Amino acid sequence: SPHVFISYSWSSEDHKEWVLDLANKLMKESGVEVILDRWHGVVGHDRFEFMENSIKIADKVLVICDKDYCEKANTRRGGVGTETMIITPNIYNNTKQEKFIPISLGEENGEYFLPDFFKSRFALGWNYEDIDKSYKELERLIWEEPLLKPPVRG
Repeated sequence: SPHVFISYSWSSEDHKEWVLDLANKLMKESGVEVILDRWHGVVGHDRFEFMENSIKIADKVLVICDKDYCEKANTRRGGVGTETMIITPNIYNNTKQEKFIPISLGEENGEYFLPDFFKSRFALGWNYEDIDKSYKELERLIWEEPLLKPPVRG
């Protein structure tokens, strides 16, 4: 089954719970395996290593783009360290684009919360007023295999 890593920031307790609820839902309803830091008991200073490794082994990587994740992804106040849990330009660049499914939680200035360095400007814009529709589309994107195109009819 698809193995799905969830990259997110611990912005607040409510946000952690939303991500946890999503992880559970995906495994319960969508038949995928989810790689989640809390289920692995990841130590703070192993977060970068967990992130790097999990992206490598995942089929799909959900990037939970709330304002916090985006602003930290854009700024990098520390200069990237062992505790870093937010995707970096270097990690993004070295990963096939097709792995990432950015989910924008809200928007600003008429645009999705997406880190500056994400090359495609696409994201699943989460619709809090139609969760079923948003979740259905997330599920579709997870099971899609864009690396695979049917060949030419001869």
